[PDB]
Amino acid sequence: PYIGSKISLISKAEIRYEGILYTIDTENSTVALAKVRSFGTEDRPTDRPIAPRDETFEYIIFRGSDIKDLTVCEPPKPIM
Repeated sequence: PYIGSKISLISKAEIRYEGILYTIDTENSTVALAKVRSFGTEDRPTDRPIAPRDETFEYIIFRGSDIKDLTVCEPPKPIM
């Protein structure tokens, strides 16, 4: 559970990924992802409810201009 803003980003190859957004460089439109992974139940339907203990290995920064689609689920700041 928790961590960051859950979004789905589609890269230039029209490939979708779900993760938690960490930072976005508005100048180059570059998206900084960290711990991109699905969120909710492991290989088990939570036989033991999982707490936020997760580490970042799959993280990646995208060129931004190479994004096909940015769909967000939760807006951190409604007022910018």
